Amino acid sequence: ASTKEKLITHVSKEEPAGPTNKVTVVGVGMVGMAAAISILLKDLTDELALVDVMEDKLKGEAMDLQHGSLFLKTHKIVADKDYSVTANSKVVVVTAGARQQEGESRLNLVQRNVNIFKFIIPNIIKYSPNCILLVVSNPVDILTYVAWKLSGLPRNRVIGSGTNLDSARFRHLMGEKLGIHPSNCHGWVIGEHGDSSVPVWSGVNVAGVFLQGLNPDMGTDKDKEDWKSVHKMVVDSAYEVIKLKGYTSWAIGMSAADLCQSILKNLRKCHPVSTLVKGMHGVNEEVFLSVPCILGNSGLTDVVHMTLKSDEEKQLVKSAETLWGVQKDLTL
Amino acid sequence: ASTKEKLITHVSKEEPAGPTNKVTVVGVGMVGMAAAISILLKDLTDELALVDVMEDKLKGEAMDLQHGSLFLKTHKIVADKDYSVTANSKVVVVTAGARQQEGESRLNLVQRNVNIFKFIIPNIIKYSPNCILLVVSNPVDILTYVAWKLSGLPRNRVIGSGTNLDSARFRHLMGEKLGIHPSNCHGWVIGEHGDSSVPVWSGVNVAGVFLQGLNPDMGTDKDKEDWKSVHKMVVDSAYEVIKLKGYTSWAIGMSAADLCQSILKNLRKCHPVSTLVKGMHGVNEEVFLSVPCILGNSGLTDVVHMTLKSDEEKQLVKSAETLWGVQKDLTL
Amino acid sequence: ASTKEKLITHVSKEEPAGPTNKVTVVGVGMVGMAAAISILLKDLTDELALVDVMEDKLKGEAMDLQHGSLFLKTHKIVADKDYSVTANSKVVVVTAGARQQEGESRLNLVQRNVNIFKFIIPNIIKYSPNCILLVVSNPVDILTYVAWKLSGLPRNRVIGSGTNLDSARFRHLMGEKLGIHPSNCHGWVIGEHGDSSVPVWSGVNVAGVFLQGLNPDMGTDKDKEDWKSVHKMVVDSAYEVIKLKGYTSWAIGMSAADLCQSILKNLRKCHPVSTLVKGMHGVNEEVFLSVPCILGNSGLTDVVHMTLKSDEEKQLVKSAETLWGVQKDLTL
Amino acid sequence: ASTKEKLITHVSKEEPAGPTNKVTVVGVGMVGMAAAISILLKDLTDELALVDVMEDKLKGEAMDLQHGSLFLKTHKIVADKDYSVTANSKVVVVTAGARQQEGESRLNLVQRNVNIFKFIIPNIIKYSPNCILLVVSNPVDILTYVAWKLSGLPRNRVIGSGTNLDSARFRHLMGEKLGIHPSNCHGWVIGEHGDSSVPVWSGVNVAGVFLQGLNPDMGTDKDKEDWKSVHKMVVDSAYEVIKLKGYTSWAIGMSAADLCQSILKNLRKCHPVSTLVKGMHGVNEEVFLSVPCILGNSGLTDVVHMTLKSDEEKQLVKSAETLWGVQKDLTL
Ligand SMILES: OC[C@H]1O[C@H](O[C@H]2O[C@H](CO)[C@@H](O)[C@H](O)[C@H]2O)[C@H](O)[C@@H](O)[C@@H]1O
Ligand SMILES: OC[C@H]1O[C@H](O[C@H]2O[C@H](CO)[C@@H](O)[C@H](O)[C@H]2O)[C@H](O)[C@@H](O)[C@@H]1O
Ligand SMILES: OC[C@H]1O[C@H](O[C@H]2O[C@H](CO)[C@@H](O)[C@H](O)[C@H]2O)[C@H](O)[C@@H](O)[C@@H]1O
Ligand SMILES: OC[C@H]1O[C@H](O[C@H]2O[C@H](CO)[C@@H](O)[C@H](O)[C@H]2O)[C@H](O)[C@@H](O)[C@@H]1O
Ligand SMILES: OC[C@H]1O[C@H](O[C@H]2O[C@H](CO)[C@@H](O)[C@H](O)[C@H]2O)[C@H](O)[C@@H](O)[C@@H]1O
Ligand SMILES: OC[C@H]1O[C@H](O[C@H]2O[C@H](CO)[C@@H](O)[C@H](O)[C@H]2O)[C@H](O)[C@@H](O)[C@@H]1O
Ligand SMILES: OC[C@H]1O[C@H](O[C@H]2O[C@H](CO)[C@@H](O)[C@H](O)[C@H]2O)[C@H](O)[C@@H](O)[C@@H]1O
Ligand SMILES: OC[C@H]1O[C@H](O[C@H]2O[C@H](CO)[C@@H](O)[C@H](O)[C@H]2O)[C@H](O)[C@@H](O)[C@@H]1O
Repeated sequence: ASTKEKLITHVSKEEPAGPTNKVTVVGVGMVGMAAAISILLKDLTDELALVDVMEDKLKGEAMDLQHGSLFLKTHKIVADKDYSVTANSKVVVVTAGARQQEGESRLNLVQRNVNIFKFIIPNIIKYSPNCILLVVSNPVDILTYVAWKLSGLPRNRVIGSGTNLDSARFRHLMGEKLGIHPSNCHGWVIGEHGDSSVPVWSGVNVAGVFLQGLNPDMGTDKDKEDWKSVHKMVVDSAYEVIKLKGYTSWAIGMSAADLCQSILKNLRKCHPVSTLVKGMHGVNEEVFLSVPCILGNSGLTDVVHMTLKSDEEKQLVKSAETLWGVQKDLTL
Repeated sequence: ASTKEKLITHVSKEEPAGPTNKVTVVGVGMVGMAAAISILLKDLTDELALVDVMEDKLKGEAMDLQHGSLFLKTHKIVADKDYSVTANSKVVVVTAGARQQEGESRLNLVQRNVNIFKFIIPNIIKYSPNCILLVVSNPVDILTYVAWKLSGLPRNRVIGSGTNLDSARFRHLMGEKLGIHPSNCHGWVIGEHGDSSVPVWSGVNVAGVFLQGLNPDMGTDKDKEDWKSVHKMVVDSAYEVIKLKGYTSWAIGMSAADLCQSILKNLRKCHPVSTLVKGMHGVNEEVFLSVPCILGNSGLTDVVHMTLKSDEEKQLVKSAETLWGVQKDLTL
Repeated sequence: ASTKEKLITHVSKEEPAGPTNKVTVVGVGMVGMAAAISILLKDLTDELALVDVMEDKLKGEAMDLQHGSLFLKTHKIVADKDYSVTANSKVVVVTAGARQQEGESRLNLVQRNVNIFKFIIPNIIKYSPNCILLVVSNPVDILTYVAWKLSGLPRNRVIGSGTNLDSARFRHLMGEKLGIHPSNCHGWVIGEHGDSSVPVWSGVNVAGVFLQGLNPDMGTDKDKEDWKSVHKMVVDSAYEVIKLKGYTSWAIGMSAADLCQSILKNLRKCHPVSTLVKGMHGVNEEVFLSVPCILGNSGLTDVVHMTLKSDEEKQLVKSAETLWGVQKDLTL
Repeated sequence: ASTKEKLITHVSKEEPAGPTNKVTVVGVGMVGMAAAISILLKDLTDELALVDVMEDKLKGEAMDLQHGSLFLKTHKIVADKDYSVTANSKVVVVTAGARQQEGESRLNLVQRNVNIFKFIIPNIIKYSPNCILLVVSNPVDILTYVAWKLSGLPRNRVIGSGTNLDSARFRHLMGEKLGIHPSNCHGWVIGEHGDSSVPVWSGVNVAGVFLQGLNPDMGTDKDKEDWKSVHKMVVDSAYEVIKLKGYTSWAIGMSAADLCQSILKNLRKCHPVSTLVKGMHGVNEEVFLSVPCILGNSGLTDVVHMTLKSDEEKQLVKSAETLWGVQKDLTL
């Protein structure tokens, strides 16, 4: 009899229950790992699954993480090239994508990514049919649409990180300017993720007091404080970070973990995420854009309809036309 | 027309998924509420259900907790006299019991408790057939056995709090004695909860260093440092708190929340809990006593076999015999 | 010779550093203990001190909490009738007060409380001259003013719980109404704590969307959705819980712990707390009312100036006048 | 008047208090960042300071981290090439070091590191004289000694990560073998960090039951289970991870954060860390080796004296001679 057989005795004759809040992260590059590390440290999952085509790198990250088990409240951390390791996941974060190339059209980049998703997505759904897909891959808005198409899942179970982090970045800068914690500064950045995103000036407030009211010119050329530059810094953040260190990851990881917390714990919290906006704000095309949504364990179950100005609804309609412009040329 | 309707639009077609880690607490006395506040403050559940026999108190406690929602990460808190409110619980903490009466025999008291359980246990199982029962009511060892028989549940899903807190109290006292945090002081109190519990001196250590190795007289009459007084302080703990403030609640509440976390998060952690021990250390009847067990989302799946001194086993057998003697005279 | 001596050797030459975030709770009634259990379960302090006038109860509560040390991350929990036990506290939560008496005038009740504070306040300051006083006792607005005068402390270090919980209750009710988490529902209840508090309808929003924008009649007689009943439910909350369970405690405890966290962790977060408002919204006397303030380790360092409707300010002035009327008749 | 001057009013006339639990991380390479990220996610500090000679990389990491402020409870995150930014730190984690070279003697590598520390250490002590230095740089044992010499701080305030992580790795593997959480598997790896470390077989236990007792041959050639290979995997872990992904970081980061938690919160917890062992286990040279110690806010205030076998004390004496062999040739 081994030490284990002499020390521990199995007394259950019932089949093991299986994970309750399993999370899978596709792509263990810096973004994937930042999300994984954030999810582990915040004790959100009872089982973390990792997958990536680069086998050695995947095995090393998983191994590195498993060695810290003593400091975590996660039952197990699994990794493998075969997607069967992701079975029964509640949430699957997709960070994988195509490595851009030399002067390659945007339609070709997107199509390259689509081809990558044609493998990934169907393999994810085979082992976790009741999951919720959280797409982080860029371009996020269109790629979320692709994931939604290829998966066959209802809209509530396919979400894009959208402008979740850009709104957090806005609140942070707003916080540094006012001298108060970002969680007390309210502001929303919606629309298309990137340079075309929309800062909704009418909602910027502290304790329910809107700053636009105190400065009606806020966000325009007539602004004596140039708030427009704050949103400009939000869109140029990733670029600035990359110019300084080559990649961007920590902020995105905390944002993804934040989204997973609301999903896993069924919080029903409002987050600006990418979802189907067809029929909203004059948008009639089948595109995904960021708007405030309610997240829980059933996914994106509710969408907030914002009171937007003609100029704002217009920017959204324009972004939607650009996305659809690429989407209608794709082969799914 | 509604303000809600104009602001929020439900976009899901799927029926809501339901709770993933629901917890029910039976009895809203001091012990039950302490457990409830401990489970909520530690973000262990997405839905807490409370049930008791008094409508107003039950409703008052729920309302008080609900008013604190802003500070919690629990989707909802519900309470009712009807057990249907506890549907789909993963863990059900049972604290309900009969108030003691002077001049009463031990048998009457235990039967009174059984009478209560005959109404309660089947109600729980009807709505949560796949739950894990955590019995905290006293006498915990006999009452856990009763819940096991009445529930019809397999042994791995019926657990008694047993000596979990008494071991924690022992580690706390040991800690105060050596000047270090209780999590670094290791010691186990097993067997029958209370006066007849057994402190396993051979396991008492810090960083793996046997304290009995440094003082072989430890725990005996020859013991010059009188460690026996530490174990006597443990068993007398409830009594002392009771005659100072009137009852005990906080330590038990923290203790139950600790057990729930191991179970809800499938930690497979070792806890000294009450479980069936027939066939161990000489016990030959179906009785529940405390021994180190491994707990997860499948319940109590493994038991650790400690190597005990024939003397230590003798106390366990005497206890078993005392417990069996009472069980045969009960009316289920 | 000692077992301790052979096992552990003290190797420091320096005297121990003392606590860095010590918290004291004055009064161990239901409210005080709820605050104590909330502060400990959320790992906010390295040393918790309890003080009250009854030796046995005080000692019983401390012992109960100490028995749960294994499950906590607080170095020590101490309790005594002598205020020297509260030395070097960063935050002192004051909940002590006079039990009400039927047929009693408002003035007698408040004076009775002042009589209590004249003994308590100087004792606290003698041992913790650099603490931040958090007054929770009712009537909080007048009693915070009294603590300020008696303490001799600068305004930034004397805070009243004010409408912090009532605003949380409002966000909770709003949340239940719209079907989303209270942290996503924004609304502020300011002014005099209780019946005369003011709900600032202009600030009520979700994701920055003015609900008053969608329903301008919100809060008035023309209001078809009767939002006024939500604010009336807030003010009637304590009363309802009181006649159901006998007292309130949990929500207040969570509320105080929330305020302590902002202060202990220097978050500079916005909270609706009671502070000196002379010179704001027309108030001309030294009275404390609730308004949004920024809290950190330096205390209440900044106050937010909400743009209120002349009608809203009128209620604040009426309150100020009612409060001043009572303060001039008090004997400090 | 700006929006800020009209919205927020400073009401404090007292000097700001300053950080209470500030932490500085020297070297923002992967190890530094893994530690920083672990410290932030576990809400341990109210101010995180980062420093590194590589200015761009430093600015990018800090920037990346600051953008996630909304998801953290840390007042501020600062970074700079000038050490004045680290003023008033409670704990300073040193990860910086010399980049090894082609067939360079060990004495020269160490001396190169010493030269790096001759700048760093005195700059750290200039701005934070009352801090606690936590050295992670390899070779950790000797480098901790160097830091201690150059700083002039008492031994309780200069600690080396030592075998903290290797013991965690041991407990993890032990856990995977037995099928239980690592926090329930006790085992200690002491001595010199690396291939010469010592696994203390007599302390390996589960619930106080030692495995050596159940298998007296445990750890020797006569072992029928080859436990010696478990310790072999612990020493070869870093290498295996690096062969798979080029670097090692996550496990080390969680371990450092774990150490900082005990220090910052004055937990008085037992950790196997590197400290002055002169006078212990036959060691008479002035060297640092890992042994179980008690950590709190005064630093390493206590050392546990383990009951070790002649063969074990010997390995320690040998390691100490090797370290001293290098140390006596250094120019500090
Ligand atoms: O497609 C699988 C890979 O996806 C990620 O990496 C890619 O995405 C990175 C960030 O967008 C690019 O820098 C990289 O060039 C792309 O190949 C993931 O990080 C990789 O580990 C996955 O193999
Ligand atoms: O390596 C740890 C566990 O691996 C298995 O589990 C993974 O792979 C399965 C398919 O082979 C999935 O179904 C499961 O969800 C994954 O976690 C193995 O079966 C377990 O026993 C191992 O502990
Ligand atoms: O009032 C809160 C919710 O109550 C229901 O849910 C509880 O009671 C049910 C039995 O009546 C249980 O099945 C359920 O699991 C409990 O949570 C009601 O059905 C929900 O709509 C209410 O929100
Ligand atoms: O039986 C239902 C009640 O059980 C508990 O309360 C009783 O048990 C306590 C512990 O022995 C006694 O002190 C108390 O006097 C008994 O009434 C539970 O605490 C109650 O809330 C339940 O209604
Ligand atoms: O019994 C616990 C500790 O009590 C002392 O500390 C408390 O009481 C002091 C006044 O008597 C305060 O100054 C101190 O801040 C309190 O924590 C005693 O001095 C400590 O040695 C005891 O461990
Ligand atoms: O005055 C010292 C006591 O203050 C609180 O208790 C009293 O105040 C409560 C709230 O008004 C009353 O309900 C109670 O009747 C008063 O005695 C505190 O809760 C007590 O523990 C303190 O001793
Ligand atoms: O000495 C300052 C630098 O220290 C660290 O980097 C060095 O240490 C790494 C791990 O041991 C080596 O891989 C690297 O080659 C050494 O130069 C830190 O990571 C750097 O950012 C600091 O500038
Ligand atoms: O950039 C944020 C803060 O920087 C200052 O603080 C840092 O630099 C000081 C020396 O210049 C240190 O004393 C201080 O501890 C560091 O945090 C600046 O003084 C603050 O106002 C800024 O908020």
